[PDB]
Amino acid sequence: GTACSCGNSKGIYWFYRPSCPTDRGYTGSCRYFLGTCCTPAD
Repeated sequence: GTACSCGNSKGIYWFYRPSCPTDRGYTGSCRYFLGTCCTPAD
């Protein structure tokens, strides 16, 4: 995955993934150009 930002933080860029995984511990996510950015960056 690539490194993305939701404004003032870093997150993980998921290719075509509007729904973050449950196995991880993400709180918020910002829609990306192609995919989405799940934060925090784990």
